[PDB]
Order: sequence, then C-alpha cells, then structure tokens
Amino acid sequence: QRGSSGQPVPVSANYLPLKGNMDGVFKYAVGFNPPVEDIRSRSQLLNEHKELIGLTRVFDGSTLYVPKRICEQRLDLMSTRQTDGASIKVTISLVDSVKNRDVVQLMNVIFKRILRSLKLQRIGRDYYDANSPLEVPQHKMQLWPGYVTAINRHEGGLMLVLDVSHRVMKTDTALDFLYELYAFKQLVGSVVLTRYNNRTYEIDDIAWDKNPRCAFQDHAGSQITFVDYYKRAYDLDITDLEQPLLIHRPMVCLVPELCAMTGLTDAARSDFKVMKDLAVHTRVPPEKRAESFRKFIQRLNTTKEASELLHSWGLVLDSRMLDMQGRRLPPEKILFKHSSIVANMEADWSRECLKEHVISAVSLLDWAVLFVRKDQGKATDFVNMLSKVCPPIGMEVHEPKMVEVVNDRTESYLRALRELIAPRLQMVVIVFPTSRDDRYSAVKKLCCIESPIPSQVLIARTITQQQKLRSVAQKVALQMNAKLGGELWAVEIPLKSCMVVGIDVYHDKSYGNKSIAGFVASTNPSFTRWYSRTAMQELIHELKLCMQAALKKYNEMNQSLPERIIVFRDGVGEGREEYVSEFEVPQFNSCFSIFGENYCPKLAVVVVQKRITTRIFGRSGHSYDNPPPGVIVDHTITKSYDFYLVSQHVRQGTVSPTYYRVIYDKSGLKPDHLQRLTYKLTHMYYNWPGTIRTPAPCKYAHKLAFLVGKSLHRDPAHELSDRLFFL
RNA sequence: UUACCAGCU
Ligand SMILES: [Mg+2]
Ligand SMILES: [Mg+2]
Repeated sequence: QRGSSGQPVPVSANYLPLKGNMDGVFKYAVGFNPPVEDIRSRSQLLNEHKELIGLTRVFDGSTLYVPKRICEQRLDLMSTRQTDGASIKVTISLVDSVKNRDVVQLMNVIFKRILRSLKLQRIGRDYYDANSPLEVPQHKMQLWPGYVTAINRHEGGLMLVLDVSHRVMKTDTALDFLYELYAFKQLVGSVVLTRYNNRTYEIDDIAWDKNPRCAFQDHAGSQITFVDYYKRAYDLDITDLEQPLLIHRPMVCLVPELCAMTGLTDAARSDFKVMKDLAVHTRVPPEKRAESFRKFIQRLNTTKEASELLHSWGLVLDSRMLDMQGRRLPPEKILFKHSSIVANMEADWSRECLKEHVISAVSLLDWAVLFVRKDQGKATDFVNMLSKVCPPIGMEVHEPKMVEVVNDRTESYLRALRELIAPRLQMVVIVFPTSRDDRYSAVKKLCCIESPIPSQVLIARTITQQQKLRSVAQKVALQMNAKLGGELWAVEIPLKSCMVVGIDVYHDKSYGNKSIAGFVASTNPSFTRWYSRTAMQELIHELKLCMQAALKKYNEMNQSLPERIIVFRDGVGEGREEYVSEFEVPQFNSCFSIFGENYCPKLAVVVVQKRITTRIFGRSGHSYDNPPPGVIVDHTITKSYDFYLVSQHVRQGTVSPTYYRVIYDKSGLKPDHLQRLTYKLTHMYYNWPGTIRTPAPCKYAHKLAFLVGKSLHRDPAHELSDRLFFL
C-alpha cells in the first residue's frame, strides 16, 4: 500500500505532533428532568454547582468533558435557583474516560479558545491578527497576518496543521466603494468587518430601503438610533443622515461609513496593478513562511493565558514543524517527432518546443482568417509571421482565406462565419479588437455545437507589433495543431489497453446550479487523443451514458476493449468523499458491465484535491526552499492509502502540493505504478509545455466543464469529441 | 479570449 521507487529527499511539513496525554480526560453525562428550558438555565446551575466541585470544562447540552473526575462521580442537585423557583434533577454519570473518536472535537474547542486567548480574531474559518498589519499604501490596502489552524487526527497522530494566510482589507470605506459602484453578488461573499469595535460579521443583504433614522431596539425595547449609540460607545458619528445599510442575520445592521470590506472585489481581481502590487506581500517565499511559523509558535508558548491553558489540560506540543522523507521521481523523457528532450529541473521545455517538429501534424492545406478593417494590417502581418514560423515546427501551412468582417460586432462575424465554413475547411481563426466574453461565447457556440469546425480566437492587443508577433505565432500554431486532432509531444506510458478517465465538476451559480461535469477519456495506447463528453442534470444519471459512449468509442477505434479503467475524480470536497464511494462507484461498476456480454473492467477510483492547507518545503543543510517538481510524500501524514505529489514550479513563492486519495482500488496496479502514472500524466498538457498541478485528463475535463458552463451552456457536438477542440 | 500557480445591534 506504499510506493517504493524513487530516490528519497529531505523535506518538511507545517505540522505539530501533539503529545499523547489523551487518556486523562473523563466524560460526564448530564440529565435535566422537569423544566428543561435551554442553556441560560443549564449554564447557570451547572456553573455554580460544578464550579464549587471543579473549574474548566466544555458542556454542549448533554455531554461534558472535564480533565479530572468530579468530586462526586454521581451527584444530584435539586435546585434550579431560577426565576420560576422550580426544581431540576441534575444527573451526573461518568462514562469511560474518553472515546478515541471523540478527542478531536474536544481539542478543537480547546485550541479555538487558546487562539482566542492570543487576541487573534476569527474571520471566515481562519484566525487573523488586527494589530500587526503589513501595509501596501498605494491603493488603500494592507495585509493582516493570519494562521490557518486545524487540529485533526492524521495517520501520524493527533496533529495541528498551521498555515500562514493573508487577508486583504481596504482602508477605504464601504461608502467610497458604493460611490465607485454608482453589486449584490460581490458583498455577500465578503466578510465585512466593523472598524469601531474591530468585530467581524458576514453580510447577507444590502438594503437601501431602511434609513438611519429608524432606531433599533435596546434597553428593553427602547428605540435608539445607530449614530447616538455609536457616539456613546465608540466615540464616532455618521456624517450622512440618510444612507444605505447592510443587513446580517444572526436583525444585525451594519453602517457603510464604518465598514471596511475584506477580500478583493472582482474589479480588483481583473485589474493587473492590484494583483502585482499585492503579490509581493501576499505571496510569501518559503524562508519567510518558516520564520513566521517559528515566530507564531514562539508567541504561543510565551503568553500567559495560552501557556496556562495547555498545562491545565496537560498537553504539551513540539517546538518545530514536522520533518519527513519524500521521494523524488526520475525526470521523464519528453518525446518529439525527430528528437527527444529531457525536461530540466524547472520542468519547462517551451524554448525547445519551438525548435523541434511535432509528433503528428495536420497539414494546413486551407484555413481561414476573419478580421475587421481596422486590424487588417494586424491580420496580414500575423499571417505572414505565422507562415514564417510554422515550417520549423514541422507543420506545413498554406496561405489562408482572408475575410474582412463588415463590422466589429459579433453578428457580422456570425454572418460571415456561416458562409465561410465548409466540410473542406479545417479551421477558422478570428481577429477581435476588444476582449468581450459574449462575442467569444457566440463564436465558440457556433464552432463547437452548431457546426463542426475547430477554431481559434485572437484579440488584437496581444498582436500589436514589436516582438509580440513571433511569440504569439509560435504559441498559437501549437494550439491550432492540437485543436486539429494532432499531438505535439509524447511520453512512454507502460499501461496497455487502458482507458484513463478524468472527471471534474465546475459549480456555476449563474446557470441555475447545473453543476457542469466534465468527462475526458483517452482513446489511444500513447494517451495523445481523447474523447470528451459533459454531463449535466439537476452527477448521477448522465455519467452513465457518457461512460457507455466512451467505451463504444474506444471499441470503435482500437478494435478491442480496455481491461483497466482509471477514474480521477476532482471537484469533490473532503466531506463528500464517502458519498462518491457509496453512490458513484457501484453505479459505474454495474452500468458498463450490463451493456455487452460478460465484460468486467477494473475501476480504480482516485480522488484529487487541490485546496489543502498542507505545505511541503525542502532543505539541504539549514536553508528552507521549495522542493523540485516530482516529489512524493506517502507516509507519516497520509491516512488509508493516499499520497501527496509536488509537480508545479513557481517563479515566486512556495509550492502547494496535490492530494491524491484512492477511494476504490481493484485494478491490481501497484501504488507505485499509480504514483508514477499520475506523475507522467502531469506533463500531458498541450497548452502549457511543462508540468501542471492536476493530472492532464482532469485538467482537460475542468477546461471542458468551464467552457460548457461559462460559454457554451450546452453539449458540444459529438463530431468534435475526438478532437481537443476546447484547448 | 496566446498560455500554467494565489454579547452585538
Ligand atoms: Mg479540487
Ligand atoms: Mg484555447
């Protein structure tokens, strides 16, 4: 159940083993007979009685945890001492000491209280400070240091995972952002925080119907206005008598004039200046992240309340992150038509791809170019450069059919497109003056669904003379050759008569929560051509037909049927992993089996997760740095047949590994032959020459899902299923 | 869309 083929590397991970003083805590169950009545009463009486008997604890309704046995193991109190004056029969019953399963929740509560002791606020699911900000003053911004803490049971033991996060908050006030707007979707996700009390509330509604003159209830129903209360409490005022307000449901009202938005808005997401200004702060190298880790753990063991609480619960934690032994997979041989290039440590061959011929090239006897009269010169020079650069890379290209669209609007483009495309024509390229998503969507709708024509769209800006021409032509020629059903490079995959399948779902709130599911399955021994389908429903029953159709395509192409079927599942949360095993695997097992006669394929189902809080650093001596791409971590953190792989190379900052969780293995593949396989599949992406994060079938499936949900909104035509039209 | 990684009120 463990990999075995790879040279070991020294690595480390942001984890803290917690000492095993677990057995001490004893559990008491509480019982209340006559009134019951909720917590206010439960807290009061339990407080008094159990405090005389003992101190500390957690009591969530019925269960109660205390480190020591109560002075009486069974104790009965008979007085509610409430306003009514009735009686309550308190029944304390000691049960075992603590279950192995139940310790995790207890230490979770304890550590969240510990972190609250340090003055750190809890925003989102994260713990951020509010008195030590890194500040970028250009665009009214800064960063708040943050710690992403979680106590969970991993195979190594009861482990606290720590991770340094940063949360952008704007010095500008919500009133100024509203003035800029003069946006229901944007604010609801953001957790807007108040400035006067430095308290944080997730926002739900943005209501301008209400007015500040309306006064909220307080002091037993007395109506007091917001401005008077804020002046009395926090010593500030609201300048605007009439203003929009924000609503959060626990009736909580937030005033924009004192509210500063956290997070970065969609306009800020698009604006490149904001991203590049933030990146130097938010993106942290590995050495500074290690230094922040050791500063945090030094801070935790020095403050008074935190130091006392840990010894009160009798747990002492290590003083440094965990060290471990990952293994580096050998670099793989990337195979071009007439030469082979072994990728460097950076795992990039973008320069080399320019100078070598593609494996199999669809000779461009004819292709078309649409353009506007303004960019006619741009189109001509681009076509000339493209014709110049193609013969070096093996493709053979002829001069196009050039059509000048009457107007830049998409409708004229469509009117030309219907007449232009023919069964003979292999591809159409399009010139665009402005980058607008609707025009791209209409073009891709015609090209993918309504008519079977692969196509490429180019906005004018990237082709505005200078040295843009060579780079853009060389990075568009390969994309065109990939869209024409031709392969650029290859790697040697030992697996024979295997059909790797990649499933990833793109949750789109806009399109009625359709949960667009991708489905990409190889149809070649060399894993260079693919069959693409997409399943959508309001997945359960469309995956059936997608899988049967893919099996039929493989049978049509290879005159056989596969013995192995490897399924990589993405887009599923950590909680819902068991749901997939319960409901999806048996359905697949029966569904392809029933069609045909006595056909039983193996179905290896592996779940892939990108968003994780685990970090793997490397060292050689004392300095902490990023590990080279291609390192596996399979032991001491992995639980029940999983592993971690680093495959991406980052120019600035640290690497985020990828989690792989084998939820159902019946294929007979070794864990090592699956690890190496999913590493080799990482180089199979034809848009980026080099490695990526997620395996190539899953990345293709994610792009297919994104294209179908964001742009096409329907099923791409079955004619283009064989071609990677979505690249 | 040239292309990869981010009590409060
Ligand atoms: Mg994911
Ligand atoms: Mg593309």
